[PDB]
Amino acid sequence: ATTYNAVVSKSSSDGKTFKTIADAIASAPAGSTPFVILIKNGVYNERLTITRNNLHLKGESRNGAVIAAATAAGTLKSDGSKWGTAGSSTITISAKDFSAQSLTIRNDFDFPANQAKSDSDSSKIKDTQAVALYVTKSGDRAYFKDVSLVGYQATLYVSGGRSFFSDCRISGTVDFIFGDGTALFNNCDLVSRYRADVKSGNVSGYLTAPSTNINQKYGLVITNSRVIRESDSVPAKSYGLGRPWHPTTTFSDGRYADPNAIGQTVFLNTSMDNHIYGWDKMSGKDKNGNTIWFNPEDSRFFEYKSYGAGATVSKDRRQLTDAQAAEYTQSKVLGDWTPTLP
Ligand SMILES: COC(=O)[C@H]1O[C@H](O[C@@H]2[C@H](O)[C@@H](O)[C@@H](O[C@@H]3[C@H](O)[C@@H](O)[C@@H](O[C@@H]4[C@H](O)[C@@H](O)[C@@H](O[C@@H]5[C@H](O)[C@@H](O)[C@@H](O[C@@H]6[C@H](O)[C@@H](O)[C@@H](O)O[C@@H]6C(=O)OC)O[C@@H]5C(=O)O)O[C@@H]4C(=O)O)O[C@@H]3C(=O)O)O[C@@H]2C(=O)OC)[C@H](O)[C@@H](O)[C@H]1O
Repeated sequence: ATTYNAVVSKSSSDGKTFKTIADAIASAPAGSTPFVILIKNGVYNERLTITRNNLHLKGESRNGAVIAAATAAGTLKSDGSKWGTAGSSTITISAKDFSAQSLTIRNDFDFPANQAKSDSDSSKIKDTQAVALYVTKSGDRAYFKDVSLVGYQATLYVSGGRSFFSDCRISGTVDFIFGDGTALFNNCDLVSRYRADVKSGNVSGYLTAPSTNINQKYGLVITNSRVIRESDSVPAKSYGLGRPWHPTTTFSDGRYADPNAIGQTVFLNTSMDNHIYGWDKMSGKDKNGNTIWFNPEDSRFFEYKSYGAGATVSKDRRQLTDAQAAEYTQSKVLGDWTPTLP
């Protein structure tokens, strides 16, 4: 038995429906009782920020129910300032017990068109991160089932508490799943995209850029999933599994790369095509303003029973034992939270 508190549709022939998702969300009474919104097929050009606990979105179909907006970090606001990476997100989750089911969320920033622009073109953006979905420090217990997340650089920003992604598609290029959250992915397709702007022999992207605090047990955990190339034009050995993001952070002694953001990405029972070469390093700025490199061997980067052509086993690709693998069950990663849909 499932009932909807509000319905969103493109048609006036439907009847008692909201025209925009933002209006339906805003109509929810203040509080924390479950509020469930059905979103009928259509492309909704909207940016959403969710601040109400226990809010749930259900699309008519993943293929047909789309929430989309185009915003890069370097896109300018009215006051002439940049949106920034966090500010670029199509959907921002800043509440507890959110779920989305059977819908697509896109950042439509046209990265390839941007890169094709002439270097002297003043409209050419340098800050090319364009987030589709952002779970903030305030977000905990966010559940995404049968969802597709679309972007290029920085598609999915997972911060804060626990998020669970199931039966999902996530596409991107550079650092397309990133942040310090506990994010568990199960039965997802992680799609590495073609880079027209990258020379043969150079890196096209990185699936993950975790910034997990060293004291946090779990970061990005990918299980029973598929790491796939968007097309046959995506070269062999063009994508890294992850690189360590140490975010620029304000400390008492200045603003610099966080030394304690020692990210975790663990792949378990996941297929990988041969676009995967292994792990990689990442640079930041230190407390003195010098370039500092953070290395994968110093980070929490592990695999367990990877398969497919990209699943090579070497000293540069650390493997979990059976006993270690048992620490990455849904129960252990998510703790007392069982993700449920209304
Ligand atoms: C806690 O106190 C309050 O309550 C506070 O709330 C308000 O403020 C908000 C927010 O709550 C607060 O945390 C904050 O702060 C800073 C920024 O303003 C904010 O945008 C955000 O920054 C992130 C990120 O944390 C930061 O490290 C930086 O990251 C860049 C880059 O954007 C990012 O994509 C990545 O890039 C890598 C790589 O470095 C790069 O070379 C290339 O290769 O791309 C890579 C990539 O794609 O990876 C994904 O890392 C970069 C880096 O490490 O430098 O910028 C990010 C961003 O722009 O979003 O958090 C910042 C911080 O705290 O350090 O302020 C916010 C705000 O003011 O709103 C706009 C209230 O305003 C305030 O009054 C108070 O109440």
